[PDB]
Amino acid sequence: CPLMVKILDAVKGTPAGSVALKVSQKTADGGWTQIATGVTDATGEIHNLITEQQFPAGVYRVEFDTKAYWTNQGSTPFHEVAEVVFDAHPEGHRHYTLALLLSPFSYTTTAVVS
Amino acid sequence: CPLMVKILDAVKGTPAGSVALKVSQKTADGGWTQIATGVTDATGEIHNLITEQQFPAGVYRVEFDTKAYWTNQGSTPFHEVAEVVFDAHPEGHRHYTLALLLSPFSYTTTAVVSSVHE
Amino acid sequence: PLMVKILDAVKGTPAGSVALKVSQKTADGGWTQIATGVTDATGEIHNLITEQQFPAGVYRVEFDTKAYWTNQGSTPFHEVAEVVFDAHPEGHRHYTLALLLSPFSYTTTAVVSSV
Amino acid sequence: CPLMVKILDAVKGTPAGSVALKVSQKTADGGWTQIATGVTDATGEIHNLITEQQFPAGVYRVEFDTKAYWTNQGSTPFHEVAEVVFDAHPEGHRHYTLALLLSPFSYTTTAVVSSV
Ligand SMILES: N[C@@H](Cc1cc(I)c(Oc2cc(I)c(O)c(I)c2)c(I)c1)C(=O)O
Ligand SMILES: N[C@@H](Cc1cc(I)c(Oc2cc(I)c(O)c(I)c2)c(I)c1)C(=O)O
Repeated sequence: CPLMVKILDAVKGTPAGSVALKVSQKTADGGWTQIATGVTDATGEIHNLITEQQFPAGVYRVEFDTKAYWTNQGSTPFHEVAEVVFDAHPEGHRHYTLALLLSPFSYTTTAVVS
Repeated sequence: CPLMVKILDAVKGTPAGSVALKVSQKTADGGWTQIATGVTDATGEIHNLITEQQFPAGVYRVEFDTKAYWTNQGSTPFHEVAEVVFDAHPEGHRHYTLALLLSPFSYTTTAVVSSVHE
Repeated sequence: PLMVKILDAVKGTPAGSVALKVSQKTADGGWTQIATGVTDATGEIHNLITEQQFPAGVYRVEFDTKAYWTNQGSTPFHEVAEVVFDAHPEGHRHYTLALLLSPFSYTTTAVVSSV
Repeated sequence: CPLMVKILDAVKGTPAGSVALKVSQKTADGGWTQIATGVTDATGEIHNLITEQQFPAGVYRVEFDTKAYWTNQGSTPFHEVAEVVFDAHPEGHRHYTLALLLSPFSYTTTAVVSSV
């Protein structure tokens, strides 16, 4: 599990369950190719999102459907989506955890790189 | 003003109006002495909270009544109070803005000690 | 109508010289560039766009945070910081995009004035 | 474990190791009584901080020595300490994780309440 997510709901103080996300890798011509999708469980995580094989060095984009999450909770949110874009160097069993803290009009994207 | 606040409500996307706060200074014996109280206006600010003379170097504590704010919003807050404790160094016309981002189960306390970058 | 306030959470000052670009979502799901700019020393950009240039629709503001950290001598996590949102500037509605930066974290908040 | 912490360093992108903290419970007269102290491990956590028996409902204050953490890192911190003060409601096996995100001039205190 070289790419992990942890999404928290800052209003409820619980992980954000059922958040749809997708992972894209930057291609040679500068475009994006989608390599995985998933939805967070009740713990705000997604296990086995991608494998080491799918996660070579490069630039990646994780897009979180935060709007749907808030719309479903009954809140009108600001952001259409939450985008996390970063260069990955996973060569060496390097784990990446994308922590995301959500409020209707704010989010925090932090990274923990082990 | 040597000490300003800017409180934002991350749920509504507006400044947090009518947030009560108190400013205390640490005394020589380790206790706290309250030197100002106030309540944010609709912009999430408090003008003329304290003067330069009331703000010598020392340890200060700014306590925001975020629990009452959330209770009044019909929400369920986690924190009893939001507390910002810092050693103030006002020498050299250094002014402080305490930025505070509020959500019921989270707050962010940031400080801005210069109006410009360097 | 659109304002930004970028703060540096390491230094406790605004983030100056941060490059950004403002794009507007097009019918077919694409983007059109409406403005570019660079924050001044107070971490703001004045007269970024005008009222007529900011009609209802989805906008994307890209902040070149990677360059900012690089110039500051830090190695950052994010390749860029993107803020994407539905804008409804009808009336007096002004938008402030507040951005709090650390090398391995940022917080994007919005302050939206009523009418 | 009814009370856990998770501290991250937003400058380095790692958990914040070796952060000193103290846990106190508010008394009937509005004073404080110390119930635990500890230091985060390399994952930014402290295992077995207190027991369920030591954690009845009431107001608690967790003080984190962030100033020392930043001083040790060679940085210049703003805050003299980071305090998280909250009325704890552990009934029905509810546990608390105090998440803390640290930058020299900013921190975020969030709480995660779970039925574990
Ligand atoms: N048992 C885990 C420990 C762990 C608990 C939490 I909760 C966590 O989550 C956050 C999420 C956000 I979003 C934050 O802003 C912060 I600070 C901490 C992370 I990452 C790690 C482990 O295996 O290490
Ligand atoms: N543009 C204004 C200046 C200004 C606007 C805002 I809004 C602001 O406040 C915050 C509050 C929080 I909480 C944040 O996380 C951030 I980033 C910025 C500050 I300080 C200054 C003017 O000069 O008129």
